[PDB]
Amino acid sequence: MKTIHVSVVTPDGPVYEDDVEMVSVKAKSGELGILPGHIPLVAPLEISAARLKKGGKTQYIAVSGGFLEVRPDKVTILAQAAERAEDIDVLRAKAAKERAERRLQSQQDDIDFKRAELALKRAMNRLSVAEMK
Amino acid sequence: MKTIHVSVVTPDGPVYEDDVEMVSVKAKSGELGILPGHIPLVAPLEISAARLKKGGKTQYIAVSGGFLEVRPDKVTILAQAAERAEDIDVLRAKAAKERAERRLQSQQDDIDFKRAELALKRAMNRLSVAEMK
Ligand SMILES: Nc1ncnc2c1ncn2[C@@H]1O[C@H](COP(=O)(O)OP(=O)(O)OP(=O)(O)O)[C@@H](O)[C@H]1O
Ligand SMILES: Nc1ncnc2c1ncn2[C@@H]1O[C@H](COP(=O)(O)OP(=O)(O)OP(=O)(O)O)[C@@H](O)[C@H]1O
Repeated sequence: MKTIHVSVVTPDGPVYEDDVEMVSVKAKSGELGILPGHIPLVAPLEISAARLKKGGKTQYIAVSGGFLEVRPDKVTILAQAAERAEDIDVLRAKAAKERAERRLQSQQDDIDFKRAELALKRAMNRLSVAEMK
Repeated sequence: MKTIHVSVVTPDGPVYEDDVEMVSVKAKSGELGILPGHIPLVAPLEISAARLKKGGKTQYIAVSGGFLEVRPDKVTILAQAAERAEDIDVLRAKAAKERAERRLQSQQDDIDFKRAELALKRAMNRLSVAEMK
């Protein structure tokens, strides 16, 4: 029953490390299921959930974009921000969601849109992942 | 004069690939000059210029943070955005700088200042690096 060593790193350092059966992530190209033996690969990740499977139990992590690196003996997710499901502050993410929506409807604006949309997506992603704890 | 392979990749894909005598970058910890034989290292990068020294000649790349991944033989810069100095659209970056400055100067409510400050740093860095083409 083979496993892959996975590490999730943010600019603050490692947030998660384990040996798991499968790592599923959303790359810019599509959903990827990384199993032991996967060829080496470096792919950009979208604001999405990473799903880490170990003996049927699945651990969810909100990844606010970053990069996936797959090597023979390791899988690394390098994320601009990452939170395990159980560590997401749901109130804060709801507040963030509503703030982005308010900006996006601003009209009276020096409001930046592209970044306001990304702010909304990071909040919705965190809320979706938190539902899984 | 030993070399290290350098790769710079962004969510659009590779920006640069070559063998250089040294790569210098601004990590969260401070400036790093990476020579061949450097031990493994993952470090987050600041909004900065990467200086790639080759045959006396130096190539500059504007890097909008992301991560540095070092092995004795090869250095990967995984950037949220990166532009070789000669590829920087100066008119664009100046407009971004002035747009961010207008946003920052606004005493109006939820403009979102943190990411306005980051937008300004990115434009200033690009304008500075373009000068090094
Ligand atoms: N609601 C959440 N629960 C736990 N930590 C979070 C949450 N939202 C952001 N963080 C953390 O705060 C730091 C900044 O993250 P980021 O810049 O993506 O926040 P943001 O989308 O601007 O949200 P906010 O406006 O709520 O601060 C990162 O360390 C991140 O892991
Ligand atoms: N002035 C520049 N010249 C060439 N490409 C650039 C420049 N500014 C951003 N880009 C490119 O556009 C894409 C988005 O980059 P980024 O999100 O950092 O832009 P930005 O800071 O929002 O700037 P702008 O407001 O001008 O779009 C990245 O591919 C990047 O390489």
